[PDB]
Amino acid sequence: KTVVVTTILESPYVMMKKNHEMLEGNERYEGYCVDLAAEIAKHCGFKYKLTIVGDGKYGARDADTKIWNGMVGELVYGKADIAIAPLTITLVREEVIDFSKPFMSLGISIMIKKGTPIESAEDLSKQTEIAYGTLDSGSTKEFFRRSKIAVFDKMWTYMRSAEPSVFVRTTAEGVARVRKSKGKYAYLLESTMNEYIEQRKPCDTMKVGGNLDSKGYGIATPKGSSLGNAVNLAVLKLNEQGLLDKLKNKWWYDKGEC
Ligand SMILES: N[C@@H](CCC(=O)O)C(=O)O
Ligand SMILES: [Zn+2]
Ligand SMILES: [Zn+2]
Repeated sequence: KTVVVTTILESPYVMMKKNHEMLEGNERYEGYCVDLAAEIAKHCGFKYKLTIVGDGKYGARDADTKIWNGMVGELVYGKADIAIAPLTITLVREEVIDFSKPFMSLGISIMIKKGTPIESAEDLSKQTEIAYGTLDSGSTKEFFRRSKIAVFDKMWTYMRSAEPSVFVRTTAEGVARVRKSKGKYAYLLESTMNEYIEQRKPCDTMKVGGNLDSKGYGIATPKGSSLGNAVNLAVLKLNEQGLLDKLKNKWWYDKGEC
């Protein structure tokens, strides 16, 4: 009866409260998705339990075993009843799980250390001094793996063979790499996360160029779940009322430190 929510520790969507050790259950977390989960649950009339995805991944299907990992996997195999996180709506995922209409719009973008002589994806593709990569088991990596677009095709050709690996396990790892590489590493990540980090000390990174694509994050449920319909209506109601915009301002800019 209590709905099991799978989510991921990704700032500012879900973060551990400073005093989480003295708190219980859902109260241990804070963030955009924590606030949204409470609202979705309230509007859909269900009790829930926030759980962090075991493998800390978003969701990809292994080409060899064909098994789904990450939050998608937890939904596919029945470990969670719903995923409320910055989970990108994609065709391959839509084929195995259901997604609500987008609660956030975004696109792949470029994050550089301030001062890096890069202004676009084309710029990155035409040079070799500056390395660049993406997150693992995510929609961004898949975007490049599948792109038939010349520029992105070139970029994938480079990234998949670059040594040492230009891929990272978590967004935080990618951000740290940019900050410590003296401008020799640029990170490809969704505009949402890029924009957030841009407003965080040490204020040494910035988003450059236009988004490479346009898509959205959706609340996901197991294929054919009974919660799907209500969850989708709730997302639309909250967006139409202005809550989603308020929540983004709250976690991105209201407490911006740059
Ligand atoms: N939002 C992405 C993860 C982040 C990324 O791939 O850049 C996903 O659902 O896979
Ligand atoms: Zn802790
Ligand atoms: Zn409400």
